[PDB]
Amino acid sequence: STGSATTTPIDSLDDAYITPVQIGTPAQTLNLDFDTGSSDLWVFSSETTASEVDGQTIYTPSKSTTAKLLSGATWSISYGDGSSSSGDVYTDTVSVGGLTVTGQAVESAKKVSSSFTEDSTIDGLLGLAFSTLNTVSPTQQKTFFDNAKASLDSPVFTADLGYHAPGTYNFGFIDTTAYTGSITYTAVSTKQGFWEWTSTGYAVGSGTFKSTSIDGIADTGTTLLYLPATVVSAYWAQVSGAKSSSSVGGYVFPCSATLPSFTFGVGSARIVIPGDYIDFGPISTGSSSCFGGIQSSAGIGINIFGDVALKAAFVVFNGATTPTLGFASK
Ligand SMILES: CN(C)CCNC(=O)c1cc2n(n1)CCN(c1ccnc(N)n1)C2
Repeated sequence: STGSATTTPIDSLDDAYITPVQIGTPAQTLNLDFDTGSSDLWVFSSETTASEVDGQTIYTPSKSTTAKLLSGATWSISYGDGSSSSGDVYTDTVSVGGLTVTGQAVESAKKVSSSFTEDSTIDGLLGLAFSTLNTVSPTQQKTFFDNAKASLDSPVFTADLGYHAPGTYNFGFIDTTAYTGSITYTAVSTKQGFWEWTSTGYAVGSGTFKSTSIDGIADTGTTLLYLPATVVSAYWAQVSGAKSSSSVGGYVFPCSATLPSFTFGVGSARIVIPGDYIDFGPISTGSSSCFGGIQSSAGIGINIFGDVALKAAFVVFNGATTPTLGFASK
């Protein structure tokens, strides 16, 4: 089997991407944030504290004839950005782009933090990291991909995120028309539960490529590109007037600037992030200071190849017995 679904930016800045997902019988379609950095499929629901719902579409398990409460199971998750959610667990039928899994754990939120409440466009998350990170207790549950994998034509999914435009998540096949050149594959460590890999270096604009190992994670659920302070300083030094602002929480730059590209290495291959992809717009409405899309990972403890990087590539998440990642230009 295969599946194919369009993923759409939630706003004009590509702050996140949503993909429609069918849950239950009859189907309830929710728009979920597909997140290769986490491993829980959780949704706003009829159980979510009413004051914490503000425009989201909710899953109502009592209206699904295939929903079953998973006895005694609870979940609770905190994301690196300070947000959190928790609740109980059903199993139900879940379909993405025509690919169906029966018995998928659907984590129903009883509580969500304010950043989720304030995101009316995101109805929940669909985790695509390794199932060792799943938070369901006392019995850990499998991700949608892990449940689907045996049925897929090939044990893979691909992320093709758009810049200011829709893109695609495919399951079970590699669309050879969706990229240029070849796909370069690179080793993955699953020891922290992430799609963790080592970039071979970087360049800023037309500058020399710096060969240096950068360990990080391929994370569709993180918007920005978080890299070591040395690398980030080298990038922003090429933007007149850019500075790191402690009050704003990162590098900012004059909105009148034209940003240089940023290149990262995948083996001997190179992925070029156009400068425009690094502009996240005014820090506050009407400001002429703009927020940068490349930020330091120093506070984080891990480098993160988020949407800013991944949207410049066609990315293969190969879930074979020994997982690997593939990157192509597009
Ligand atoms: C019981 N087992 C051993 C652990 C259960 N899971 C975790 O400890 C865990 C930590 C994170 N996540 N799960 C998922 C969201 N996170 C992140 C971090 C970075 N990027 C993203 N997208 N999510 C951080």
